[PDB]
Amino acid sequence: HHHHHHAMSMQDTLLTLDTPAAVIDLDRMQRNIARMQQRMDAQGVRLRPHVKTSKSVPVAAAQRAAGASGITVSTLKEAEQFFAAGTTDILYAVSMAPHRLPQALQLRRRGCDLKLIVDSVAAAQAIAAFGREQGEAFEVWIEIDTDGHRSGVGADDTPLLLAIGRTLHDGGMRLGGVLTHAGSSYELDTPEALQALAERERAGCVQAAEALRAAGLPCPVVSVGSTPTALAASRLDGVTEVRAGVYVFFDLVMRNIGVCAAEDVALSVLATVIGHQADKGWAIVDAGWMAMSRDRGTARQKQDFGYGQVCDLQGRVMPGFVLTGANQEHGILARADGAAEADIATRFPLGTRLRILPNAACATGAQFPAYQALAADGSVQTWERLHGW
Amino acid sequence: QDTLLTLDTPAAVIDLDRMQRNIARMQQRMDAQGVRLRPHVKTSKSVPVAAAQRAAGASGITVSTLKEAEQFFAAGTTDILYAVSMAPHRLPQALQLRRRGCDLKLIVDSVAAAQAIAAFGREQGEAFEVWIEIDTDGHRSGVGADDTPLLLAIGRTLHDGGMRLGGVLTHAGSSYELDTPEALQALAERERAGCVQAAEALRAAGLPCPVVSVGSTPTALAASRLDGVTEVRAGVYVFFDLVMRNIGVCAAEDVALSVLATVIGHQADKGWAIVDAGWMAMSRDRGTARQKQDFGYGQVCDLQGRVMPGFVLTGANQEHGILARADGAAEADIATRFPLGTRLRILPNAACATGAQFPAYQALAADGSVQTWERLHGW
Ligand SMILES: Cc1ncc(COP(=O)(O)O)c(CN/C(=C/C(=O)O)C(=O)O)c1O
Ligand SMILES: Cc1ncc(COP(=O)(O)O)c(CN/C(=C/C(=O)O)C(=O)O)c1O
Ligand SMILES: [Mg+2]
Ligand SMILES: [Mg+2]
Repeated sequence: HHHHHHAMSMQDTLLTLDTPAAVIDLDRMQRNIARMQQRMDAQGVRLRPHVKTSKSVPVAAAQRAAGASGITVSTLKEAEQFFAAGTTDILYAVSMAPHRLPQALQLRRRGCDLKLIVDSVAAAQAIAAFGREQGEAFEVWIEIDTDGHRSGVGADDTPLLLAIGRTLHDGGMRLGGVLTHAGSSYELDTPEALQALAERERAGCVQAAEALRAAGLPCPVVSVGSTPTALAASRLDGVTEVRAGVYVFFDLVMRNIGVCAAEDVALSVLATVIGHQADKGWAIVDAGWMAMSRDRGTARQKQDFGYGQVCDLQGRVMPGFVLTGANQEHGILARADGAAEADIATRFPLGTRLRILPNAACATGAQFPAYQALAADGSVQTWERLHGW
Repeated sequence: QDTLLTLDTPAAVIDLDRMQRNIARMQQRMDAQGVRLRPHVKTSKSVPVAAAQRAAGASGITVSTLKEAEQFFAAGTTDILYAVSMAPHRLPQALQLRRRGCDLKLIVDSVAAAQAIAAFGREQGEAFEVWIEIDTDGHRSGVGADDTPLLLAIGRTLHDGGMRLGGVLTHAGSSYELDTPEALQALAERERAGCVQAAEALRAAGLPCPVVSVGSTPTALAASRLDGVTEVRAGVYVFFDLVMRNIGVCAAEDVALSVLATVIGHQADKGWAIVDAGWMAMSRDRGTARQKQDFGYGQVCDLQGRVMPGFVLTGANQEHGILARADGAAEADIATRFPLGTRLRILPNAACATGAQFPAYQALAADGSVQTWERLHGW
């Protein structure tokens, strides 16, 4: 009975945690993980979750347990951490910098099946020359620009695709596939527009693969995805896998895009009321921008939630109250409509605990060394996440 | 030897010569005004940075969380002010720090918070030192500077309750919306006057008020006189940033923190170079968007730290920054100018926000070598 009694006495709840804290509602997180995996299963495509949203081993474990194939990472620090934790199938989906090639080699030499990406002849030449010198056939995929968002070779630029694909293949590297990310989906907010963009993302990445194969080059993987297009695509013909990451928790930007509801948002920041300015209808809380992040993605969408939507301790939205302003360690809670709440101190007494839903789950999560994973019984567990590079 | 060529990117670099000029400039100004400097370490949360501020003549520190108080106390600093309205639930943590020998000061601006402190202090045998926060410009927390009944009620709660009423403090954070010397000077005066008014009102009621503490970096640098003030608190000046440059209290050349980044590709048609410093390196802070010159996600400099006016990060995703012309034109042959692998340094909008994105700084010495200086993350 010794381990039992001591663990009981040490176990935290939302009442005993210090604030601010990043809380994962595990039941909502599981519903999000199931929804995404079922959709991809229905599409006959693999899901390669992007772990940059959580950078947390237990979160990724839940995604793998539900049926995910491999992971996408946004840094080699993430590749190192998840490989040490037993994940071998890892796509580093940021244009490869030559100077990181020794670290990518060492990961592959230790047993990580690490894939790199490029979008230029010079980056393909760098990888191929280093692979030849070191006796390593790196696997490299070619990044495609399908919507004008950010990096990538134009889907209709056959001459640059062929030049890159030949540099890799002739150079003795394994040209493993093409990938694209239609991040312009963040600017949309109707199901029509999202469905059309998901079709353009699919069409364009398949087009780039078909041009490489028509030149005799291998291109066995075709990888697409953002959360909104993964949820909106009607068809995924020619795609082998979809990458999505922010869905694991969702957030108010996703809610405004329309691919979830506020009640699907699994990450919230637990905060305490530390003061008021009664005549302005303000409550002051200890979640400022250092807890929420400076992300204000909702400011240009159909509903601006300031630095976040206020929920009660049970996680239920309290409509009309948001964090209207934030300094480093102080957040300013007030009415979204700009009215001065009368009696704000009785509506939100000193020491009251609240939960704030984030604009951007990827940005808020990065502010914390760890999440507190909240089980149905009200107990929490600390789930570390990675910071830095 | 680690240097700017050997570091992985992105990396948060402190130019030590620049930092030391900023340290000397602030201390020299506080000395000229006859007041103590109590630096706000929330900007760096790094033991060696605060050590350099103390070596130049700083008296004590200000912290924004009790985690920073734990860190700095474990490093030997005992005169610590936790300048965020005290939450009663953190009283056991504050008590344990005091009993351990940290001369930890708390602040409040309500009768209820003062009552919670004093009742806990009496129960536990601890005369907590508490200062009353004064609102001198409508920015954030604090007792209205003309709100005497509230001020006295709080002061009597503390002092009659057996606690040590140690002082008043204010932070005129609205200084951040100004961008002229006259407006900064007038705000610095309003800040000084209202904090002094509150001290005099406590003293006139027979209550102790030995400390009068004001400050933000812009008001600390703009104040023409500080009669009646015992100390100034400032933090972001240790590195400066582009928000400060636009407020007008420094030049871009004075900014001591930059983010070293590598060019990892281009979009030739748009004249973009893509770098590996996205918003996870720079933070999402866009404080310059509301100022007279918008710097996007940061001002580009070359690897030597020379500012390159006209190139900024016009956009940023999590791990990708988009460098492009500030004038919105598509730089012709951007890849010929910034080939793959080229390293650049990006000045931040807000040094406090950018620095929090990194587990550590790289302290760059005169010979080009760097030393890693860890900093704190979380609570
Ligand atoms: C290359 C790549 N693949 C997949 C994702 C996942 O998309 P979601 O975040 O799940 O929509 C990403 C994410 N990129 C990204 C998105 C954003 O907030 O705009 C970012 O910030 O980099 C990705 O890059
Ligand atoms: C209570 C208090 N005292 C001093 C400072 C230091 O001011 P600088 O950051 O050096 O100008 C602060 C800082 N507060 C702050 C300022 C900002 O608006 O960027 C913040 O975010 O909280 C402070 O709070
Ligand atoms: Mg994102
Ligand atoms: Mg600041």
